[PDB]
Amino acid sequence: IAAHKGVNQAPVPLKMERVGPHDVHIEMTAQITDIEIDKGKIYKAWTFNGQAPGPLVVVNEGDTIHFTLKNMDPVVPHSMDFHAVHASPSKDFIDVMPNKSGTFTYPANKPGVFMYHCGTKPVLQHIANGMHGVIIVKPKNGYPTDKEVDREYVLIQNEWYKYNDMNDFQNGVPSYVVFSSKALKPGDPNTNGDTFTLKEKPLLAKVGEKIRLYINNVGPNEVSSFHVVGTVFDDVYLDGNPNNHLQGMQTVMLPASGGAVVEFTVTRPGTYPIVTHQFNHAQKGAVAMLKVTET
Amino acid sequence: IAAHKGVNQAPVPLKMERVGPHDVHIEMTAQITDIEIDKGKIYKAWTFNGQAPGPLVVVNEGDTIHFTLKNMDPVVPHSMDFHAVHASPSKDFIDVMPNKSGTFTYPANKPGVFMYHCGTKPVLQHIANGMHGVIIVKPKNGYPTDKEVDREYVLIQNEWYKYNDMNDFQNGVPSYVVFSSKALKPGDPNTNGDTFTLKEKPLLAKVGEKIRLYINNVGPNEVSSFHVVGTVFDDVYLDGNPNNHLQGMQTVMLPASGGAVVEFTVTRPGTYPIVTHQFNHAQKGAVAMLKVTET
Amino acid sequence: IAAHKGVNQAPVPLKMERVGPHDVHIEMTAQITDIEIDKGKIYKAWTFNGQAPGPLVVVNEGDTIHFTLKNMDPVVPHSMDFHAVHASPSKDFIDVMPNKSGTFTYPANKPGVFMYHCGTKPVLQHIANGMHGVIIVKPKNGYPTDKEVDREYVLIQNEWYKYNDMNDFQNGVPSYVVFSSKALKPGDPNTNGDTFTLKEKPLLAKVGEKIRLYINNVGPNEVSSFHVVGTVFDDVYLDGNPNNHLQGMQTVMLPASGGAVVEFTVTRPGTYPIVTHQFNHAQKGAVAMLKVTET
Ligand SMILES: [Cu+2]
Ligand SMILES: [Cu+2]
Ligand SMILES: [Cu+2]
Ligand SMILES: [Cu+2]
Ligand SMILES: [Cu+2]
Ligand SMILES: [Cu+2]
Ligand SMILES: [Cu+2]
Ligand SMILES: [Cu+2]
Ligand SMILES: [Cu+2]
Ligand SMILES: [Cu+2]
Ligand SMILES: [Cu+2]
Ligand SMILES: [Cu+2]
Ligand SMILES: [Cu+2]
Ligand SMILES: [Cu+2]
Ligand SMILES: [Cu+2]
Ligand SMILES: [Cu+2]
Ligand SMILES: [Cu+2]
Ligand SMILES: [Cu+2]
Ligand SMILES: [Cu+2]
Ligand SMILES: [Cu+2]
Ligand SMILES: [Cu+2]
Repeated sequence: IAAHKGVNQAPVPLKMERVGPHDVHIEMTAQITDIEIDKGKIYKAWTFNGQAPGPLVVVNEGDTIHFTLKNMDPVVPHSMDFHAVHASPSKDFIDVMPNKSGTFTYPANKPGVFMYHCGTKPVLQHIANGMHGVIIVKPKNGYPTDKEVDREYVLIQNEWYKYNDMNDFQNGVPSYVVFSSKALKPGDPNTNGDTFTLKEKPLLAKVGEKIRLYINNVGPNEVSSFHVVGTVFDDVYLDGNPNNHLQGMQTVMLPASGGAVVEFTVTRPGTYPIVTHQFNHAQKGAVAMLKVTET
Repeated sequence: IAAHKGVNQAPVPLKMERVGPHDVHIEMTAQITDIEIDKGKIYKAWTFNGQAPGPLVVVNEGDTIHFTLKNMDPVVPHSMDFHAVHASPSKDFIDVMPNKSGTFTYPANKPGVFMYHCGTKPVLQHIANGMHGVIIVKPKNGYPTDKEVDREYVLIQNEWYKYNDMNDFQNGVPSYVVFSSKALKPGDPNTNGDTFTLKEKPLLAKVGEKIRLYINNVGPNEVSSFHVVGTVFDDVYLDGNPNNHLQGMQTVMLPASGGAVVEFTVTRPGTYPIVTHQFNHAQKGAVAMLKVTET
Repeated sequence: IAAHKGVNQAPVPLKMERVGPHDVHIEMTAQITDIEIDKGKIYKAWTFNGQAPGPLVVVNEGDTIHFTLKNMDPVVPHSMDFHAVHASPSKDFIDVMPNKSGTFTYPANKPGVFMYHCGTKPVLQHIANGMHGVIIVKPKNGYPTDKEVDREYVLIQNEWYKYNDMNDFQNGVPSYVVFSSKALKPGDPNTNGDTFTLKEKPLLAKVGEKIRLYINNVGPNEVSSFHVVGTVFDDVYLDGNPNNHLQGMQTVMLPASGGAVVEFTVTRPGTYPIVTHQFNHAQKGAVAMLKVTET
């Protein structure tokens, strides 16, 4: 796209604020930003806020979201679809034109780990170019295992294809498949979907801890066979809904857009890989590391 | 196939009749019928009754099916495999020769949303050419959420490949991936697997209704990441068995041949897309629409 | 690999012995062995013990495994990752050099049907070349349906690609997808992953029996839509954990590395195919047979 030649819009922080006991404002941008998805490989991503996947959103069950999208793309319209919400797609997930803003309001009444993404036709194009992310909705009554958890992180799986190539997007294998982590608390890492950052700077934990991961596979196209090497998942909640409780899974099948809360114990010091067990995808990037130490 | 050149057998209605409290007769044809799977693209499908997917069958839990297949194909043998039934495959799902009939009898003792398909070697060939469908077996004690449901529809996902090309069938990506709807009650739509009909003539519903969909992904080859835009599934029963109950799923993973009953609320007027969230497949056709109005 | 030219190491039996109430020794080899994966097609597989998938391991919940790997490969290092165990991957699943042994110790505290495989970088390469298998961990309190089961078998699904071709492994479709069976009791078959053996020598059962299958899809890359023709699964335990109980599934979705215990009734004499319902994979080999007789 001629109007994207040379464009590299600096990342803008997510803006969020509570405005009532059950109402939150969120303000994001749609923007065009160069991301290093593999060593030496820059993708001029279509993004929310200059991150791909986008910034993490966390709300409470029962919160109504008042969402603003500021479209900084000079020529392409963009939109937002939160899977967490009940909305009219043809009124509430509609396009915001270049250089304009739009505000939409809708309730998040279901707990879980939900995908969000741009909803602009062709959706495949907007997702594959980078406009995806996760919104967590915290359950009003928690999870039955909350008292057991020592540490938590968010991981997101996505694919990258040949740049803005709709033939490849529809008909080709992924060039890269990657994990990213999004911060839940100060000091947590916050990364983009790339083949290396979570290998080089592993997530951290202590020996004997029970770890919770909030996970979502945003696709666009692949399913995920989520596995942590050297452990077994003690508890799994499908889509992060507390009622969808499985125990003792070695690997969690995630559809495209599929989420879960998973919990596991790291019993020994060492480095623990985190993979999709579809090993072709792992080989093309989708391995993160968790470094477990005595401190 | 030389004997299929020029053949376009008119669709024949499904014949069904109850013959006892726990016995039903079903009579289908195997026939060769031109179907428009994409605008301008005719596929000379191998079908049951000149529909692809085939006609919907609905029986009650505990019904014995007395099934007749009349084979109208001039040269290819065909057969029937109902996933709902307990049968001897090598006695009961056997071939009926061109211009002959065969009758087979077997019980449907398990509730759910089951695939049926031709079982003639090579099965991939017969399925991919169009000989697939769904049989619903209604649970004797219903579903715990039955009283909540306002409206219901059936949707089926399938793929189409290069015409009768076994190399493509085994080794290629789908050319199209599509939804169809099959009628449960008078006035419901009844369509074939195509890229456009359920976009142009959406399914209908009223604001505030809880909708049930009976869904099956017949493949032949792909898995499905079933999602309704603008809502969350309140209840999901895997394979339509009432015991396999999940809550608050954003997306349901269906294997090839996999079924579910899913229920969700449409809270606002508008058009709600229904997709497989494997967006490559969506882009190649698998988007249906549900139009929700104040009346 | 020049040092593998002409090498065909005879299969070595698995060595296992109990050494305490909650401790077992297991001794395996890594070795290079010619396997006939399709009629006329030899693959010079990287194996455990000259079988691909590897020998079946069965332990009890709560057993600590003292595992020895003797590496008979003249030039490639190998390792072992059991999904059943809690271990430090970077201390316990490490490489054993050619012509050396290594001993590692770790607990199996979770019941189920777990994948094991070589963990040597690039893992995709080691898995795809044949270094995969299953370890069953028997639950201390059994399965609620144990008293109903008449007969049991183990089946494993895997893929084969172009020989030792990492481009194909990462980016290509499988050449073959196959089932194998591993012996649980004397007299059971014990086979390798090939396109024909379980068609030509079906598994055996008697009319009216409830059959249990312990199943795992080791990949490396594909998911599995596991189905037995002519029946419905009465009970399914995901990953073989007794808590993950589904009922009346026609087809079980398995991730790559995914396992299950499944149970079904064969009501009539005949031959019952067992497939992945991803029919492209079935066509490329993944059909086994169960022959059900009056005796
Ligand atoms: Cu309040
Ligand atoms: Cu507001
Ligand atoms: Cu966009
Ligand atoms: Cu979506
Ligand atoms: Cu792919
Ligand atoms: Cu702890
Ligand atoms: Cu664990
Ligand atoms: Cu009766
Ligand atoms: Cu009759
Ligand atoms: Cu047929
Ligand atoms: Cu079938
Ligand atoms: Cu495909
Ligand atoms: Cu209502
Ligand atoms: Cu909803
Ligand atoms: Cu003891
Ligand atoms: Cu020992
Ligand atoms: Cu190895
Ligand atoms: Cu593994
Ligand atoms: Cu493939
Ligand atoms: Cu019995
Ligand atoms: Cu059955």
